[PDB]
Amino acid sequence: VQLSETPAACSSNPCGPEAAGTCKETNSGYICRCNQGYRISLDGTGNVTCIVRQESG
Repeated sequence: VQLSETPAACSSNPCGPEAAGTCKETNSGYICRCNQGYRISLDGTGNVTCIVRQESG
């Protein structure tokens, strides 16, 4: 959620763009909900990010 200056957690674009996946601040910090055609991936450092599944599935 975009607070004002830094959205916090979503401030680094965890799931990338909105079209890729939406981020929600949770107990653990944040989670990523990828849209139809995208998937969850840990990008090397274990960060929860959203990547393309292929195109639209």
